[PDB]
Amino acid sequence: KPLENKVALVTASTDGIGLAIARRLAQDGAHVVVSSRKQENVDRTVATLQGEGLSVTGTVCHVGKAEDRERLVAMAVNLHGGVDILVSNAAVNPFFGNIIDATEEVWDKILHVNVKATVLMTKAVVPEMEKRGGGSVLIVSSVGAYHPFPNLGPYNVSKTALLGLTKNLAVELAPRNIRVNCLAPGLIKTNFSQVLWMDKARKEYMKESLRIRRLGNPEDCAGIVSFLCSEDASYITGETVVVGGGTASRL
Amino acid sequence: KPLENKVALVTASTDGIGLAIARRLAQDGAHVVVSSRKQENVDRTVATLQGEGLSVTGTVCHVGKAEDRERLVAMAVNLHGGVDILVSNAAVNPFFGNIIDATEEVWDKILHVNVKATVLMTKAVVPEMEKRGGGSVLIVSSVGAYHPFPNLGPYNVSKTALLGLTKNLAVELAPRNIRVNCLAPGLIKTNFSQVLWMDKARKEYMKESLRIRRLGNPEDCAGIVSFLCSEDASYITGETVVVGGGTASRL
Amino acid sequence: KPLENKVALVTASTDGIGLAIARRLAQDGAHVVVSSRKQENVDRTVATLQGEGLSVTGTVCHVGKAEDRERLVAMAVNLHGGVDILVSNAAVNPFFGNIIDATEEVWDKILHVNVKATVLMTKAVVPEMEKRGGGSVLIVSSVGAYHPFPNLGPYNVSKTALLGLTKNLAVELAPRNIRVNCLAPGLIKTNFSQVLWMDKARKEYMKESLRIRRLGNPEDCAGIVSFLCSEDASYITGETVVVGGGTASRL
Amino acid sequence: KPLENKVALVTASTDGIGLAIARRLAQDGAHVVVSSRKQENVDRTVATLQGEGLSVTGTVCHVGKAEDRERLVAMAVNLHGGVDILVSNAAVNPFFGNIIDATEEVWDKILHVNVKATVLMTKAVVPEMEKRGGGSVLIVSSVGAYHPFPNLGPYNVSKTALLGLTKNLAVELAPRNIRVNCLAPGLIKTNFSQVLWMDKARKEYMKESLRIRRLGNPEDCAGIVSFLCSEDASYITGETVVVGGGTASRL
Ligand SMILES: NC(=O)c1ccc[n+]([C@@H]2O[C@H](COP(=O)([O-])OP(=O)(O)OC[C@H]3O[C@@H](n4cnc5c(N)ncnc54)[C@H](OP(=O)(O)O)[C@@H]3O)[C@@H](O)[C@H]2O)c1
Ligand SMILES: NC(=O)c1ccc[n+]([C@@H]2O[C@H](COP(=O)([O-])OP(=O)(O)OC[C@H]3O[C@@H](n4cnc5c(N)ncnc54)[C@H](OP(=O)(O)O)[C@@H]3O)[C@@H](O)[C@H]2O)c1
Ligand SMILES: NC(=O)c1ccc[n+]([C@@H]2O[C@H](COP(=O)([O-])OP(=O)(O)OC[C@H]3O[C@@H](n4cnc5c(N)ncnc54)[C@H](OP(=O)(O)O)[C@@H]3O)[C@@H](O)[C@H]2O)c1
Ligand SMILES: NC(=O)c1ccc[n+]([C@@H]2O[C@H](COP(=O)([O-])OP(=O)(O)OC[C@H]3O[C@@H](n4cnc5c(N)ncnc54)[C@H](OP(=O)(O)O)[C@@H]3O)[C@@H](O)[C@H]2O)c1
Repeated sequence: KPLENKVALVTASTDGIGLAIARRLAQDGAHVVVSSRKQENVDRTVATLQGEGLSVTGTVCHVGKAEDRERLVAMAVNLHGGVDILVSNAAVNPFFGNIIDATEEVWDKILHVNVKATVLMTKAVVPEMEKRGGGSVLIVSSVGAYHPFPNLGPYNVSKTALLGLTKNLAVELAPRNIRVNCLAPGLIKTNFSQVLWMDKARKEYMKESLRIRRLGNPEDCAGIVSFLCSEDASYITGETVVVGGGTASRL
Repeated sequence: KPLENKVALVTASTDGIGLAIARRLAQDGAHVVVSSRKQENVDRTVATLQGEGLSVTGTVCHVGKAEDRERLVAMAVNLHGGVDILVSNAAVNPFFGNIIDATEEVWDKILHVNVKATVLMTKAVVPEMEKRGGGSVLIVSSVGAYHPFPNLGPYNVSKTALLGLTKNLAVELAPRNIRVNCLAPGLIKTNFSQVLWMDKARKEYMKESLRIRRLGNPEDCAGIVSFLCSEDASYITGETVVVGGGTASRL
Repeated sequence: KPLENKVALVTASTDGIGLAIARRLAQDGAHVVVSSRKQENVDRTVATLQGEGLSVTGTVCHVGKAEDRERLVAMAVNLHGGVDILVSNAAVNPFFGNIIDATEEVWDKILHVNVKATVLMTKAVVPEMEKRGGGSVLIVSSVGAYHPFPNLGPYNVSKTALLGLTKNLAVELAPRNIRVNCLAPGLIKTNFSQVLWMDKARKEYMKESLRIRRLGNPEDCAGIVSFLCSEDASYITGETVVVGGGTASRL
Repeated sequence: KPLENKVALVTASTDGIGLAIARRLAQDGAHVVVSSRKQENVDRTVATLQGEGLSVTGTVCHVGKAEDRERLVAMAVNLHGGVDILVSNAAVNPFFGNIIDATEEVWDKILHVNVKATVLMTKAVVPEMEKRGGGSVLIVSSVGAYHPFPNLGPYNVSKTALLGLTKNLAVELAPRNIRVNCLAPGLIKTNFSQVLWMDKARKEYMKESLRIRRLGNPEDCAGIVSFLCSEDASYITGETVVVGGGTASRL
């Protein structure tokens, strides 16, 4: 079990990619603390994963709120004695249309949850990882960071920013033995992406436009994340891995 | 005169790269409106460029203020009858240290001026460009967007975000015949960059680390911006050009 | 005349992009030597350009032949006293199909003319540029280097190799004050690309698939090349500029 | 065992990164056929891995020879019934100096072993993978493809070409359900890379120069390759993963 005795936080982990990641980390031996905004979602997720015999607890954490971030870390520290792994997976996107039409308020919300919360969550775990001799951070971006989704401009820009955040954190935290990498999913079937593939007609347009044979599933993302969070990836930092089924990204 | 009869706004154009850009656009035939936060800097710059026989006026514009952005555009419309070119050059960096220590307030200032103000300035000019049958927008990022400068993390992240912003704007404004490109300077001698190349020992270390033969000067950036803002670049959009004297960037 | 008194070689310059580049360099003040494989194509091109008042002469040069390369440089040296600029534009593509079916002989032809000939042509001009205090090399690649064209695999791979060649030459020739940059055209209307945009149905499919408003013309490439070959671009080396009308390339 | 019952070929697998990959694939359940040019090296490697209880056989295969490539595939088919995985790891570099001084003979050798042999090896395995319903190909490039090593220009160019080859093969083989990915190692301690980390002066220098805390070991590359060759990576194709310990690569 590659993550035996490790303690992982996964934000936004009560559905979709975050849940698949949390499940896999726990299957690979970690103690996982799951979280999201709504208590009912946390409760259901914890119950499901505990029912699979996994070492999982959970609490509400809206990543945009400082007190919630601090309480999430405190929970891991108090139940398990520290934190080894952070998977930062939360995102918001309250906008669709031409980028130039997005309001200042839309930009503030997207930049706060998608970019600032990521770095502030990382700041919250770093001192705990230092106590453990190091750790791993994985940030969830998007292939739209490289090749933008039509009509998702502000979101896409926040995801490009995360590419840069990954690189800067990896350089700046290397002296602390903390690795920082990034997952850039393609079109993965989830509630957050659902509108893009709800109609069979829109789904088939997406597949032709993205040049993919199938849509991804949340579990298509879980293996690479578990691997990157493991000591077997000790010479991998500052790296983005695209999980996009062949859709274009970068050289 | 490749920009004869064109009207250009250059933000943050009372020193450094923005001044060199404003000078060159005007030498190339444009009517240029220069601006920055301080009236004395605007006055000095306008006097200098007028004294060189260039068609230049100026006003105060703090790009982070909606009223200032609107008034800048209105000034160009009222004097010259429209706007053809926007060069968005303003940036702030209130931070020098390890990225993990930057507070929410530091992130808010950097993201507001460096990212949000860029898009909101673009939104302010687009309707005027549409009336003219098209236009050119040039956003100033940094080679740090690709290869981060040490101690400059939050700033570097904002500059990466601008690579994304350029791409999204280029796609979305193409139907309106508005091109959007980006200049990514390397180590250029300006007041803003002084900490990096100040002392002889730090300068020699920067040249060896960056693998450059000389530091750049502001005028080294001006020609490409003028070219990109011209109709001779009509099939060039969505592009970032690095002006870095051979320092590393990307394939 | 930004290239007044400069001497330029443009390979493969009797049609298409090469011809547009040669015309523009000469319009901007350079003495240009054009060349290609067939004397008839050379004669037609020299007649046209001399008819426009331009300082152009020509010779046969198949870039894959060492003797031809040597004689081309010697011609420029004899006519004009040296060489300042090399634009390397030749390419071959004897293949249209799935990459897995191309034989060793197809690869040998493509790699020889598209890659080896480029570096060997550069080697031939370097000593002449040294005598002049420096010079400029521009290599013509393709947006297919980043996002491969369908059925053009072996060619696309050669074009990616040229990105690497540009970077390596720019680093290794900087001490000689020789800059090396690359032009990566998108879908430009030429004889070479005819099968891709020929019938109206395939043209509309290419414009949608590439996300462009129009196809490019050879002259759309000429301005950036002239600029990069000028002393106004003295702080630009190791850079690829895509001329693709907003088709996808890279951050 | 993520690769249980799978059959893998790893070229150039009797030392260094190739050996670590072969070892790990076999530890993860695969039947592996190792190979390289010299029978003594093959024998030694097979003996070592068999001694560890791994399902390994070997044969001589100079990847530049068609008959050797054909016979390697045939061996796996005759012993195991098919081929699921190809790891293409062979490389040559008979040159050290300025790229411009590399002769045609040098270029021919590098392009033949490093680029052509890779695609020809892939062609040899594709029909066998089709009989199995799909498969995985992993090409070994280098971080030098993005940021060239000094004095290794022709080699670096060949590695950049492999980034393009990976992308083109991934697109063109997707209809056959064959995934194609690439490993780009950084500074890994091996015989091949010895010149970059000779004595204590050049080792501590290149750590500061490349911005890494340690040199890599061949096993640092093995986990990602095994992962990418597994069905857990079924939504990952056309991807390059850098294993570079924080050395610069790309966004
Ligand atoms: N789906 C795709 O095609 C795809 C593609 C590219 C990128 N992504 C990225 O993948 C990540 C996960 O998205 P997903 O598609 O897997 O979403 P999903 O299935 O819709 O799940 C969203 C999860 O986020 C939680 N959440 C939302 N806002 C939160 C906040 N402020 N703080 C904490 N938790 C929050 C939700 O629970 P609560 O409602 O209880 O808060 C839920 O657990 C995001 O970074 C997204 O940008 C997804
Ligand atoms: N120098 C480098 O090595 C380097 C490298 C990469 C990128 N860049 C980029 O180049 C651009 C220009 O920087 P520089 O180095 O040329 O700077 P500089 O010489 O120090 O000049 C800064 C200019 O910006 C104005 N300014 C500052 N904040 C402003 C605001 N909020 N609104 C409007 N104007 C403002 C200043 O005038 P006031 O004080 O009157 O406002 C002044 O005209 C920036 O985007 C920077 O990030 C520079
Ligand atoms: N057209 C596009 O959409 C496009 C897109 C991406 C890249 N490009 C690149 O642009 C460059 C120019 O191509 P083009 O489309 O402009 O072609 P074009 O209009 O067909 O012109 C081809 C030119 O190359 C010459 N030529 C061919 N083989 C040669 C050789 N071995 N040695 C010397 N000259 C040779 C031809 O003259 P002779 O017959 O007399 O030899 C002719 O002058 C190439 O590098 C190409 O890969 C074009
Ligand atoms: N080490 C690094 O820092 C590093 C960095 C970037 C990339 N790489 C890449 O990693 C890969 C592995 O290199 P390495 O450093 O691990 O090498 P290594 O430890 O020196 O081993 C070289 C292996 O290749 C075999 N070989 C050489 N030429 C061959 C040929 N023509 N056909 C078949 N086998 C051949 C050798 O055995 P025989 O003598 O018996 O043929 C030996 O097994 C290469 O693609 C290399 O470019 C390594």
